[PDB]
Amino acid sequence: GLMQFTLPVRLCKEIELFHFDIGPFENMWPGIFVYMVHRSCGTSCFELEKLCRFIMSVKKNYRRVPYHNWKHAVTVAHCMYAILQNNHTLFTDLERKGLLIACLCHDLDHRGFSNSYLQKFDHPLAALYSTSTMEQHHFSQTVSILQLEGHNIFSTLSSSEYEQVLEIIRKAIIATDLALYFGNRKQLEEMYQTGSLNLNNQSHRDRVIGLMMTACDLCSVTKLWPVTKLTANDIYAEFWAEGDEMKKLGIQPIPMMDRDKKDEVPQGQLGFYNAVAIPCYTTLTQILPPTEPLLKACRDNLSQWEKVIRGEE
Ligand SMILES: O=c1ccn(-c2cccc(OC(F)(F)F)c2)nc1-c1ccnn1-c1cc(F)ccc1F
Ligand SMILES: [Mg+2]
Ligand SMILES: [Zn+2]
Repeated sequence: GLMQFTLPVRLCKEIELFHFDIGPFENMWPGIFVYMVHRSCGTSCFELEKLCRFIMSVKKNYRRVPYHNWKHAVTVAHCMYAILQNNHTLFTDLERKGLLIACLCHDLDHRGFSNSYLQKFDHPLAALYSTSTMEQHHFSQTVSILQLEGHNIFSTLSSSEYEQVLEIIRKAIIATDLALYFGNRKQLEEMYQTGSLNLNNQSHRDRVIGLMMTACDLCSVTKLWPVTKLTANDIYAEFWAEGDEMKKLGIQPIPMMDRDKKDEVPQGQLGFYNAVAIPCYTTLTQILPPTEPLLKACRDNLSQWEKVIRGEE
């Protein structure tokens, strides 16, 4: 109980900021996560020994792919940590408990391939889960780990609170399916503008949590420009590998995934910022005003990509 985890001064301060980068030292990530759970949730929410053992199994079950890896998981957990910490009073106890876990577990056992490729390859997971294929698998892996011996970090919850946290985690993980993002944000926008948005409507909270999960998931676009620009290299390494596997299946990939159309990346990013990221952090800032720094960082990077196209970098 009286073991408060502590980061060096620079991290201790910078970890509070939305644009924090967890750094290249892999063996510090688990401790960064535990620091966040304790500050966000309490040193009581989890038995340290089970938490440590859960984290390390979750790590083992992420793969050495270029983007969808252990570092992405911990990055997406930190963004949620910054949103929870900047909206102290808006979230219940279970929610704070489930969401950080859900963020750490949301891409479990990702092989670096889109749902589309799994469907076209005719992967067994595509027969097991017809929609949100990888996202149903990720949740499945989370439950499986929770059910290992000494791995049940939710042991002290009652049967009610236990089903409530697993359902929070399931909706949060399912919501990271970008195909579901667009519909969800539109309804949130319409609700917020007609003033029907009501954070006591459980159905409405579900949507707000989904949008937060998209915002956390996409948070490489909210970093300082060098991080955002270097993360893009890892993102496109996976897109181009999937483009290669599409061509092996005798299908021309969309240009995003075609490494022969590398030239088009900077314009492809503009579209994604205009169609996806900016609308995402705008609707989020409207519903949760203290998240405005993610909108501002995202606009700044949109501006940086506009400077790439114009030959100014
Ligand atoms: O930079 C990017 C360019 C394109 N897409 C993308 C992914 C999926 C469908 C898509 O098309 C559509 F616009 F219609 F959705 C575009 N995503 C990113 C991106 C930025 C940050 N995270 N990710 C990301 C999210 C992901 F979910 C997966 C991989 C990523 F790199
Ligand atoms: Mg995913
Ligand atoms: Zn992800």
